Amino acid sequence: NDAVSGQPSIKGQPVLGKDDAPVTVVEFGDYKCPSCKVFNSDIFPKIQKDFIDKGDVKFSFVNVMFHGKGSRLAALASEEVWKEDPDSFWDFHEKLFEKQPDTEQEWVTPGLLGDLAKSTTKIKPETLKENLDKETFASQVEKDSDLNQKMNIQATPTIYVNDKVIKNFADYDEIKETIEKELKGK
Ligand SMILES: [Ca+2]
Repeated sequence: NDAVSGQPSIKGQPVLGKDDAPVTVVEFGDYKCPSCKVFNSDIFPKIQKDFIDKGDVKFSFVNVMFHGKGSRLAALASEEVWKEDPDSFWDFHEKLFEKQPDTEQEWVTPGLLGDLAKSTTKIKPETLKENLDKETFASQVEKDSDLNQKMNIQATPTIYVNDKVIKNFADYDEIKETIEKELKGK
């Protein structure tokens, strides 16, 4: 019972990279997941430099709600930023991962998410916090959950390179070789 092979739709999802990029890399991730924190800091920047910057890869992130209330809070904030200030999205996204502590207990609060909105985006802290309380963007989180279920996501992060499921998100050799093989095929 593993993640399913196939190309996940990135329609309506956050995207980084050129429209015409031949390879689509999708991360199914959770802002509270410590392995997603590692992916963010250690692996993603290499995909950026090696492929996204040169137009070979377009990258997308889909929310997965594996760590309870705080995962949902963070996802709702993330969805609002993508809608209201997409040019700032990836700055907010990276800084939220950077804020994840190496401790077990809950850490995600409206206050915390407001502060990030303030430092990285055009969006007003009180606006974001109002929408979190109202769960204004709930439909987007449910959309992501539907997609997660469709793809049978088991653990975060799960990385797709076109229709190929990466076995180890932390193995840059696997990711790089798989990107390169998909590029060749295109
Ligand atoms: Ca989404």
